[PDB]
Amino acid sequence: VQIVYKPVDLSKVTSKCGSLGNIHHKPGGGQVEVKSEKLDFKDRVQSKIGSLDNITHVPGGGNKKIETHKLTF
Amino acid sequence: VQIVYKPVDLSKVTSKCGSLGNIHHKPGGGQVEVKSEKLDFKDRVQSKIGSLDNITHVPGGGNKKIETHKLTF
Amino acid sequence: VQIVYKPVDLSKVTSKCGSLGNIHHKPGGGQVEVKSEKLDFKDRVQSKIGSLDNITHVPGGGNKKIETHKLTF
Amino acid sequence: VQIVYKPVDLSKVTSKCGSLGNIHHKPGGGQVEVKSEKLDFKDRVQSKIGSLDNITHVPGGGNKKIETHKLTFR
Amino acid sequence: VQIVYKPVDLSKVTSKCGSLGNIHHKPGGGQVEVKSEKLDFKDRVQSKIGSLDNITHVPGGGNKKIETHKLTFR
Amino acid sequence: VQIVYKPVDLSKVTSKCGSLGNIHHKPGGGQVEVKSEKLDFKDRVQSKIGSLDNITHVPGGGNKKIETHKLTFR
Amino acid sequence: GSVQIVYKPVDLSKVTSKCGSLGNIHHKPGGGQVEVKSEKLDFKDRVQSKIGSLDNITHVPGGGNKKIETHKLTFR
Amino acid sequence: GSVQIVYKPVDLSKVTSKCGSLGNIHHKPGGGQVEVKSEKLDFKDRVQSKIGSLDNITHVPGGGNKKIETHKLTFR
Amino acid sequence: GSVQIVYKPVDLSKVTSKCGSLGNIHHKPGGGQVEVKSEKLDFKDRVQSKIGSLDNITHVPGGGNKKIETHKLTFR
Repeated sequence: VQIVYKPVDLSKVTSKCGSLGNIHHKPGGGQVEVKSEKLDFKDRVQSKIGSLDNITHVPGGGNKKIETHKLTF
Repeated sequence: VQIVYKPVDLSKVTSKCGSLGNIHHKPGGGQVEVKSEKLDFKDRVQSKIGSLDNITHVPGGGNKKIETHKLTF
Repeated sequence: VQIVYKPVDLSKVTSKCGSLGNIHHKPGGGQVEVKSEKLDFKDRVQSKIGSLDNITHVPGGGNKKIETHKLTF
Repeated sequence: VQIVYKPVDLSKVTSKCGSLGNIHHKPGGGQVEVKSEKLDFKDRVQSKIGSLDNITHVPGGGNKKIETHKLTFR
Repeated sequence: VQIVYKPVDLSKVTSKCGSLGNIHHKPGGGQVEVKSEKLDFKDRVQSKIGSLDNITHVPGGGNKKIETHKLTFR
Repeated sequence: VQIVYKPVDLSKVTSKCGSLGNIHHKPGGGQVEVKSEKLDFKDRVQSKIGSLDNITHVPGGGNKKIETHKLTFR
Repeated sequence: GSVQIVYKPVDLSKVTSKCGSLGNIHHKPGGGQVEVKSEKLDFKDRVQSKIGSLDNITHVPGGGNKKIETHKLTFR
Repeated sequence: GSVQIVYKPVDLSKVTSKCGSLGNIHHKPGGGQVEVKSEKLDFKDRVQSKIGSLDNITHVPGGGNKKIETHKLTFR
Repeated sequence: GSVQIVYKPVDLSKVTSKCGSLGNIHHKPGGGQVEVKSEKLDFKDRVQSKIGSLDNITHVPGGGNKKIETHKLTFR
């Protein structure tokens, strides 16, 4: 009687996520012109004038690997 | 009696989520103009004037693989 | 009677997430102009004028690896 | 037996190439006004405003004279 | 037997290449005004404003004379 | 037997290349004004304003004279 | 041939006013209000301009008579 | 040939005013208000400009009479 | 040939004002207000300008009479 138990694992488990490997080449500009006599912002206002913005959230992207190996004679 | 438990795993489990490998070449430009006497924003207002915005959310993109190798003789 | 138990594991578990390997080549510029006589921002106001922004949040991206190995005669 | 080998060359072989003998009198005596505002150029720009330009390239104009005066007696 | 080998070359072989003998009299006597504002350029800019420019290239203009006078007797 | 070998070469092989004998009289006597404001350049700029420029390149203009006068007797 | 010009205008004219009185004159306009907007002005050659002006004038000459004479002779 | 010009205008003219009185004159305009807005002004050749001017004038000459004479001879 | 010009304008003209009295003149304009607004100016050749001027003038000459004479002779 003999038992040979040799599972081989060469796997990869991966998460590539968010903003990866992108090229942003000479973005933006021209002219942006806001003109008034009053600007009035007064509850939960968000304003973007001529800005460039890059924003990334990754709440996810997590990995799990679980293995249970058992040998009972 | 000979038992040769030899499973082999070369698999790959991958996740690719969000903005990956993109090219943004000379984005934007021209002339943007907002001319007034009064600008009035007063409740949960979101305003974008001539701005460039890149925004990525990845709440998902998660990866999980589970395995069991029990041998009972 | 003999038992050979030699599981081989060369696997890898990875999380590449957030802002990785991106190229931002000469962003911004042009002319941004914001002219008034009165500017009035007064409750939870967020204002971006001609600014460049890169912002990354990674609440996720975590890994878990578990192996429970058991041999019983 | 008498031989008088006496050729004569009085020729002129001449080359005249490019901008030769021109008279330019008061060129560009005018008035030039450019009044541009609020422009975006997204690619290569070449501009000439009120400029005077004279270019001469002469890759040619080459000159060659070849001659042989061989005399063989007997 | 008498031989008189008496050839003559009085030639002129000449090259006149490029900008030769020109008169430029008061060029660019004018008025040039450029009044640009609020511009964006994203790639290469070449500009000449009111400039006067004279360029001569002569990669050519080369000159050759070759000649052979061999006399073989008997 | 009498042999007279008296060739005569008074020729001239000449090269006149580039900017020669030109007259420039009061060039650029004008008025140039540039009143730029608020410019953005994101790449290479070359600019000439009211400048006078004279350039002469002569990679050529070369001259060669080759000759042989061999007399062979018997 | 011979050219002869005699230019000999003669003038004995009189411009005349008699007045017994000027008075009790009341220039009392209400308050004028003027508002003007234009972004850019660009004036090339011989432009003469009034923009947004407000004028009150009270002109009360005792005479105010005008005599205007123009005499031109042009020869070539 | 011979060119002869006699330019001999003659003038005995009189501009005359009698007035018995000027007075009791009341220039009382209400308060004027002017507003003008622009960005860029550019003036080149022979430009004459008035922008946003406010004028109150009270002109009361005892005479105020005008005689204007222009005499021109041009020859070529 | 001979060119002869006799330029001989003659003038005996008289400008005359009699006024019995000047008086009791009241220039009482209300408060003027002016606001001109701009960002850039350019001026080059023969430009003349007034911007945002406020003027009150009271002119009360006993005469105020004007006699104006222009004489031009031009030869080529």
